Amino acid sequence: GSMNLTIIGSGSVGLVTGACLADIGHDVFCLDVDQAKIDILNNGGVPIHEPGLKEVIARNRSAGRLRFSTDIEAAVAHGDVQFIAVGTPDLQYVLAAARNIGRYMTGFKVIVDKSTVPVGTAERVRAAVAEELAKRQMFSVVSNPEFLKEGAAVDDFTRPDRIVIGCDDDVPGERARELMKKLYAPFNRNHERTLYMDVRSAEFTKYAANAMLATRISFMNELANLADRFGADIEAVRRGIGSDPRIGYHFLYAGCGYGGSCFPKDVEALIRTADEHGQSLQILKAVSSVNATQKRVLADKIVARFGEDLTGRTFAIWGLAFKPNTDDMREAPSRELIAELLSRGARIAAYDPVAQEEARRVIALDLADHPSWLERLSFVDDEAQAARDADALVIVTEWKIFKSPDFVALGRLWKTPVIFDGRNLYEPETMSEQGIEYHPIGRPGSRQAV
Amino acid sequence: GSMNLTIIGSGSVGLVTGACLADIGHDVFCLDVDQAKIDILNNGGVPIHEPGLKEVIARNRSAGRLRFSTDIEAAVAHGDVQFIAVGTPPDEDGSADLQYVLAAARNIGRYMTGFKVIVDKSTVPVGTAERVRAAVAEELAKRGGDQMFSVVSNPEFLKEGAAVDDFTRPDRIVIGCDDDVPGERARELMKKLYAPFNRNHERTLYMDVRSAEFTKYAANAMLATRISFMNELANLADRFGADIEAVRRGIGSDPRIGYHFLYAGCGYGGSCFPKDVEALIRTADEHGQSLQILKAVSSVNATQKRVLADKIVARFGEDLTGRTFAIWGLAFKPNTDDMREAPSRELIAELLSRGARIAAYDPVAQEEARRVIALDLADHPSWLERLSFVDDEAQAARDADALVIVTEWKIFKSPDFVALGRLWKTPVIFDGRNLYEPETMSEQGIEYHPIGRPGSRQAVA
Ligand SMILES: O=C(O)[C@H]1O[C@H](OP(=O)(O)OP(=O)(O)OC[C@H]2O[C@@H](n3ccc(=O)[nH]c3=O)[C@H](O)[C@@H]2O)[C@H](O)[C@@H](O)[C@@H]1O
Ligand SMILES: O=C(O)[C@H]1O[C@H](OP(=O)(O)OP(=O)(O)OC[C@H]2O[C@@H](n3ccc(=O)[nH]c3=O)[C@H](O)[C@@H]2O)[C@H](O)[C@@H](O)[C@@H]1O
Repeated sequence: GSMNLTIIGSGSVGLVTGACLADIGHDVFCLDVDQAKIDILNNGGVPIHEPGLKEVIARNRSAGRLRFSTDIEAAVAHGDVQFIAVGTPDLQYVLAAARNIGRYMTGFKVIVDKSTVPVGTAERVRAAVAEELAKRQMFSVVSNPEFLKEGAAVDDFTRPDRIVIGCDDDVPGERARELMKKLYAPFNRNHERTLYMDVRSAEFTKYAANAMLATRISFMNELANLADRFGADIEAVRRGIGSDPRIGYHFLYAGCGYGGSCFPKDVEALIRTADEHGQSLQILKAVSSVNATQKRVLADKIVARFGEDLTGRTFAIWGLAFKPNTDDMREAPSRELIAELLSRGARIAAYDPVAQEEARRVIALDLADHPSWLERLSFVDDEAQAARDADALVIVTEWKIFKSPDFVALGRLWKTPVIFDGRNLYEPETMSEQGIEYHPIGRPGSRQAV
Repeated sequence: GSMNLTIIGSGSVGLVTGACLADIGHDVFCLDVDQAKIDILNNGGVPIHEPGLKEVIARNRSAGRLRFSTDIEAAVAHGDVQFIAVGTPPDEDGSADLQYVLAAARNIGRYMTGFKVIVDKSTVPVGTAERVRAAVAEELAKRGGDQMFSVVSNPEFLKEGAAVDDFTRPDRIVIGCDDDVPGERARELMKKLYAPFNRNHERTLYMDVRSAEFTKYAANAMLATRISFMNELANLADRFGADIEAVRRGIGSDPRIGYHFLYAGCGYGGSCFPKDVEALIRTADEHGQSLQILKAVSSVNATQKRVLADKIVARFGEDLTGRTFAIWGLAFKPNTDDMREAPSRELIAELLSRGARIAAYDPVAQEEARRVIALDLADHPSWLERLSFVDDEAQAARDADALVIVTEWKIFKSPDFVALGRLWKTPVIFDGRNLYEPETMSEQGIEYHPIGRPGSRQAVA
């Protein structure tokens, strides 16, 4: 039941896919054009922030089931199944990957689009492979999207909610489908986790899922902003609607918006694809609009409280990464908040358990046209230090360390006991009793807040 | 354990609420202004299409735990807890109309002589309980009264046609109460009242009044959003040859999204989603906020209700004179006679406007569809002359150019295509609810036009 597999692209998705498939007994070749990334992996290091991944990689390297190389030809010759797992920030990489398989392949290949790619990409992949073959075998291209979450990727892969497989129903298609069935059998020994459909529907599914997740978030963010206008508590509302099983409890946390390298990119790509086919996605456009403005809500509340000129003010920032348990700064709400406060003259002292180095890098690039503003941005070693002389503390990313802080320690440090909370971590009444002026998103402030 | 309760407004919400609460041992007085409705209930009839309701009513009348009356003063004197369950239809500007709610409140204030818990069970905008309190307090001040009270929010989450089951086995019970002295007194009374429902699982969510009020709108708005979300994707699926039902399985299998309420089709209707979505939009706009997503959700639903006529016009032409269409399904959803905002009404108007003849079938809603469609098209008598209603699903297809499925009644899920093949002109089906597998339709020689999925080969050809 063991298969020879190649993963093309050893980024987050490709690396966990390859290592975990090796771990169930497949013989896996992980290919990447990035020689440093490959050297690092071959040296025993892991280029990414993923719990449990180092140990999976190590034991499968030792067992002879997992290799890392930049050797394109060797990669093609190895894998009967070729997973395309390159980035999609733009399809040249996906297509270049396809051409290489076509340029070197010798027997039947199943080519698996695992990267998130627009509907119709498998057809373009097929054409690229075909024409290479023309210059000189059969194959079929399958869609098998990834549903991993950054920082939880090993668990997400090893215990998936479902595995979606899009395949043609022609002869090479059914042969590919049988091979994918064999490949994923170890995940299907209890509940059937695999969902088979046609290629285009599988392609569409990945965008639709991320789009729905984003829609839930922006939906609650609009209601949170309304809650702040008419005296309601969005967390009460979240539990009140989540308890309808047709809605469910997850991804309904209002706050300072969504970021990351997935939702913004995928919802924008779907909006673009639709418009290119002559349809305006009204709901998704609203979703994207709402999120862009939601990343300004913390600054809106701060300006309402302190005025437009924040010169002479200092704000402590708790959280920089787009979500907890990652160092990923891509589309992080913290970047918008920091730019806005710096533009208004404030000093910023920022803390994040892991993302400080990457945050300093990308915020400096964000603000390259105003290099002097960076003179007012500092990053500290521990969360309490950020609060020194602060007019207010601003919570952006709900790392666990922020959930139960030492408010007495903070009270000896800050200038005024005011908190703006983009993630709704604390009970407003508790904040009231502690003499803290509390400004959450969509919930009534502490008594001091009004 | 038993408490004396009054329900003000004996429409479906009030009737089901009153009868089911009498059935757990409470002594319930159901008040309504409509003397005919009350006469009918006292003669053992039921004004609504709710399975099981007539039986619960009969049992509790016999037990002396359920009374029906138009006597307002008797109603107020009876109930220590007064549920306001009157209707909240759209006002002219689309906001919730609170005239009946406030009239009920004033009646309580004008007659009450001891502590009252006033329960807003009607769907009412955030802030309504405060207006109810102001109105009750005004009536008490006029009277020189010393009486205290508290207004609680306790929304209803019943589905029409399944109300008894939804009430007796709720997913949750939402109770919004103030935390002042009268408010805590009320909360404890509400806890007592619903105790039987929390015996084994805690089903009640307690929160503040405004959050309870908001919860009801938010829940219906989210359900509507899931539907319009999938309808937009269905229309896109057609453009790049994907299958919306495969996408539904593919995203519904993420438990963060869930499987329910992801059925694309010819749109949502009924007496709740359209009015509640519009009322929330209005409430927000009156507070200076534009709800961009909900406005989009409403806009796509409006256009979705035109999709079936669009497909039919694409297939047969702008002029449908001399064409006949069979309509399967009239009610806004299965298992009800409710015609409010039904997609069938828009479809039928568009087809008649273009000259078509229509033969319509619904297992239950024919009487009501007759009434409202005659109203819809009052300006166009000649259109109504081309509309008929049949008593048999197959008879609708007599001489029909196509069959159009609008409401997924179970009887439609297993058609007798032999019976149909004897009747229709051409085996063409436009399916607003995606009942059948396209491949299966291709095999039976049916030209099948679903929403957001590839059709049969005949449809493609
Ligand atoms: O396409 C992908 O690769 C992945 O994208 C997301 O994963 P990810 O972006 O890592 O993280 P999420 O946990 O979805 O968080 C996304 C953003 O939403 C925010 N969020 C999340 C949930 C919520 O209720 N509210 C909310 O604001 C988070 O703070 C974060 O900024 C999806 O959750 C994965 O299923 C998907 O595979
Ligand atoms: O406010 C209310 O009293 C009730 O409103 C709705 O109940 P209802 O209007 O009876 O009907 P639904 O079953 O929700 O159907 C609404 C519409 O959505 C359509 N729909 C539903 C589900 C779906 O996946 N797709 C879809 O188009 C249905 O055909 C129907 O036209 C809610 O479901 C109840 O929870 C709520 O208590």
